[PDB]
Amino acid sequence: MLVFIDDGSTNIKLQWQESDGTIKQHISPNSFKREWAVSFGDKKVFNYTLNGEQYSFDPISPDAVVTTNIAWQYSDVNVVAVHHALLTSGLPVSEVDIVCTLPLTEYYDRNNQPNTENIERKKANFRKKITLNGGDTFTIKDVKVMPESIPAGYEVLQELDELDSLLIIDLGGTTLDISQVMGKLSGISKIYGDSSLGVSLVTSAVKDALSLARTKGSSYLADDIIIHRKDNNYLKQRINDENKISIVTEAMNEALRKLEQRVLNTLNEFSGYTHVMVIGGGAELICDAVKKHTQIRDERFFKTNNSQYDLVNGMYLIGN
Amino acid sequence: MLVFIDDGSTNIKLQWQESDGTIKQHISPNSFKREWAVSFGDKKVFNYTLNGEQYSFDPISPDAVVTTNIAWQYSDVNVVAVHHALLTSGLPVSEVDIVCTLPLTEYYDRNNQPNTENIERKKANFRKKITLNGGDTFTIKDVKVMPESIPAGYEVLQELDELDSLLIIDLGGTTLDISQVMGKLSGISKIYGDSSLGVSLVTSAVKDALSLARTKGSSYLADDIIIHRKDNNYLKQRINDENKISIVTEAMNEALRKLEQRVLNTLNEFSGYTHVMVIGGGAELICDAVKKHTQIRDERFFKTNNSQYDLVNGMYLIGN
Amino acid sequence: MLVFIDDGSTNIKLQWQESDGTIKQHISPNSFKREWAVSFGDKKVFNYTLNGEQYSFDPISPDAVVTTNIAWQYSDVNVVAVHHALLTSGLPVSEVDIVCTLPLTEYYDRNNQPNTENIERKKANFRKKITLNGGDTFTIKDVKVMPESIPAGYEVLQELDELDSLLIIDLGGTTLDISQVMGKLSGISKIYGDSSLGVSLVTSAVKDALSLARTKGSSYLADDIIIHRKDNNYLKQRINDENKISIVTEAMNEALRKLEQRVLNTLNEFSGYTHVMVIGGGAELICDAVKKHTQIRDERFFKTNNSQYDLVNGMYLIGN
Ligand SMILES: Nc1ncnc2c1ncn2[C@@H]1O[C@H](COP(=O)(O)OP(=O)(O)NP(=O)(O)O)[C@@H](O)[C@H]1O
Ligand SMILES: Nc1ncnc2c1ncn2[C@@H]1O[C@H](COP(=O)(O)OP(=O)(O)NP(=O)(O)O)[C@@H](O)[C@H]1O
Ligand SMILES: Nc1ncnc2c1ncn2[C@@H]1O[C@H](COP(=O)(O)OP(=O)(O)NP(=O)(O)O)[C@@H](O)[C@H]1O
Ligand SMILES: [Mg+2]
Ligand SMILES: [Mg+2]
Ligand SMILES: [Mg+2]
Repeated sequence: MLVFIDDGSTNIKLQWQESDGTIKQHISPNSFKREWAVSFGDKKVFNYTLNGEQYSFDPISPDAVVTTNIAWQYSDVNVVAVHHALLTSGLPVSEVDIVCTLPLTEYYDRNNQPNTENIERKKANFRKKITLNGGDTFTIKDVKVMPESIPAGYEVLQELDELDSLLIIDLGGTTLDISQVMGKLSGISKIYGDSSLGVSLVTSAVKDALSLARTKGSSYLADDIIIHRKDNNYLKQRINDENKISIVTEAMNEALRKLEQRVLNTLNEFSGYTHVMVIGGGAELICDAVKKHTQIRDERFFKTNNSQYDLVNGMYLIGN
Repeated sequence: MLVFIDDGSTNIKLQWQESDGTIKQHISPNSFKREWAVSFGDKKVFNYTLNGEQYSFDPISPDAVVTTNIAWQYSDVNVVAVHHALLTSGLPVSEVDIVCTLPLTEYYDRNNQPNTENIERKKANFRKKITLNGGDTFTIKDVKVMPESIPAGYEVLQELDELDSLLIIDLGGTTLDISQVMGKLSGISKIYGDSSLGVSLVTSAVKDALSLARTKGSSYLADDIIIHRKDNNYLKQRINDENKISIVTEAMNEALRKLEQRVLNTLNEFSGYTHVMVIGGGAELICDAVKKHTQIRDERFFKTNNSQYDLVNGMYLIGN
Repeated sequence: MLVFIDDGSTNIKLQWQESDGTIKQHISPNSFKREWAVSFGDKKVFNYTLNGEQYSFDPISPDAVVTTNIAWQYSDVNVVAVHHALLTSGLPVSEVDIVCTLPLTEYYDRNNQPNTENIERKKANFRKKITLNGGDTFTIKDVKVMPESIPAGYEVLQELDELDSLLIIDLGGTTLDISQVMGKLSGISKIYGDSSLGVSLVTSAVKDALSLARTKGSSYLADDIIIHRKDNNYLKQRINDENKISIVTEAMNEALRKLEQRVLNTLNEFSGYTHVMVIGGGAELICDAVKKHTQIRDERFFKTNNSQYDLVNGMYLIGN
């Protein structure tokens, strides 16, 4: 079994092919607290131990570990998150080989050549031993690494002359990863990583607002509100203090404007790209402003209906 | 192995003969940035170090080194460019002897005798030591120099009486090299070099227009647009701002007219030539206006289908 | 009040005259993070808001905004930086008229005539409204623009015949600005701007080394190490990992050699200058190599003891 694991700070995305050749996808939010959870009734809890420390998957706790940083790539929580994603995917527990991911600036030196040091640090992290309480964990056999952003442009780069270049803008929870890549993947003009520019800018602001509105929860719940920002009834069902909905929506709106302006300023630093692609969960939030800011003709702008999965799908199309 | 290397500012042209006596040609655009490039996927990158400075072949970057000047003949970038051309030719890495080129006014004193000082400066440049990242470079053994322009007239000069004289007009990226040479190469009436009159006049203008049209790229991409100027669909695929194609084409057209007028005025300064030849990548742009301006009878006008290679082919026919 | 503001990417330099006619100078490093700072004890913090975004002056944070680019000339951060310089100058908050600066290639078209479009874009940037937290900002009334490099040669150009020409080499954090100007400022032979050739080449390399040496800081701290490169005790007090001082000094030394070679190659493109001047913070790093490379006689080489202020002083001597 070979499983493609785009292991992002916010969500693990999995893609893999079944025995009968059908392709499956699974997403798994990285919300874990440093304590075992308690099972009541029909609730199956996932309690893990790694290096003498206990964790549980907990989607609602305000004490869920905040994972919005570079260190997380090689962290213990990462290993828990990836095992948990495997254990909730529907695949039978087993040995597996995996292809995981690194941020551009971790995967590449300033010359756009692999940073074998960091690439190996990544592979070694998945050697850490982990226990699931009252159950068996998958065993992680062979580990290979790919860069983030770039693999998502695979299909599009195929029908692109080697003179054209595609700007792939990957906005995740922690990091803005930008790459400019020549047609047929014949070259890489430029990479760029900003690990202080993520949707967490918004997540963090929404989380604080929710707490003020007496809806104290995890980063995940805050993201859940960002995802449903356009649904006033959803907002009204989730947010406890009915009198403070505008505090959440406006806090969200201001951080979104900040997100936008910061992202657009970053684009000003690229030039000569003929095509523009926007991928990641953040794509939904910035795609209009990007298309507009780049004056790229409609046909040269690329945005899928499942932006969060663009990367892991590309990893699959390439490496499976 | 003896390789003929017309090492121009814009493109290295190579010609050499295989073991089984077949003649090969290779061209290699001189687009390099002072930074290593990043390999993603199946992209083989060429990262070099010369005198503690790093370079990569980069065809698209707007920061590619602009090489349109005389200094480049003896520069470090030249050495990188020549090694890169060798490494992309398909010849197995090795020792080689090479015959390279100098512009007329560098190769010759005012008396049309070799400028041994400059000729030696040229040979010594190729002694500079260079490293390819994760690979071996060719070793450059014996270096001999020839002048530009003149060698291209070799075949034609053969069937020409010693009384006739051939005007060889070499228009490159940086330099207009003109020579008037007597039949059987029995003499040189006159040389002329203008290093401020090149196709870069047009390249530069196209590059600026492309940037305004949000297609920020290298001089090479700009040349690529000049090469495909007659192909409206190519223009439409490459130029991002569909609303500003005329800005590129008109900027190109005006600089072309300037190129023409400047070249024609230069011709007025030669006299008594019985035959006219036009060589170089620039030949395509000026040949009609030349033929017309010189009132030379059709049979005495010389223009090949591969004008960019006329010189290196002549170097080969002469010295191989 | 009329204040001269050479607003560079790295440092704002201010010069202005007091009521009693005495001339004052102030420098202000452009180190700002996109977050308000926290005041503890006797620390006065400067927290600003511009267009719904928050900033603070922060000299040490590794997350200080990196401002080494052309866009910064018309950016929001620029406006914050200039207001902050005013607020730390010692001038009482007020209305002021200011004379600011543009890089040569922004201030001038290819013909060496004002680029009124860019010049107006510059003036309009300072119309952006900004708030200081718990305090009043200066109001910026009338704005006029001058080019960089040139104004610094004012005094020297005065005692220079109109036949002599002065090469003014302005090396800043982002840009190498070179101008060749005829005596009595009677003409401008040539301008040149390279916004990829700045001391940031070195700053960036020192910053990375400092991080490896567990002294993670801002670009400003890195510059602070470059300024004190000759002081081994300063280096030892600032750099935390005592075992890795050579990594910083050697990384600095290699980038300096790169800086030098790149600057010298640029000079090869000017000719006919009778006098050479070197200004800017970068002057300290390149002046020896310049003087040597240009073979200019000692008396015709110009270098002040306060190279960083040459330009703003010249703006003052001219326009006050
Ligand atoms: N449909 C949606 N609409 C709006 N926002 C969304 C949507 N789906 C996900 N997001 C946001 O996008 C973020 C997750 O993006 P994702 O691309 O999965 O990050 P990641 O890859 O896990 N993190 P990183 O390590 O930075 O790449 C969350 O913070 C969500 O708030
Ligand atoms: N088929 C073509 N049609 C029109 N222009 C062309 C064509 N091929 C090349 N060119 C132009 O010709 C230039 C390259 O000419 P080339 O003769 O290879 O220069 P070079 O020898 O490298 N430079 P120099 O050092 O001045 O001799 C480029 O700037 C192209 O824009
Ligand atoms: N005494 C010194 N010795 C060596 N380097 C210095 C010294 N003072 C300043 N510098 C360097 O010079 C740079 C600042 O130069 P400065 O001329 O103030 O740039 P700027 O005008 O703000 N930027 P630009 O927009 O490119 O003109 C810093 O990066 C410092 O590292
Ligand atoms: Mg991601
Ligand atoms: Mg040539
Ligand atoms: Mg400056």
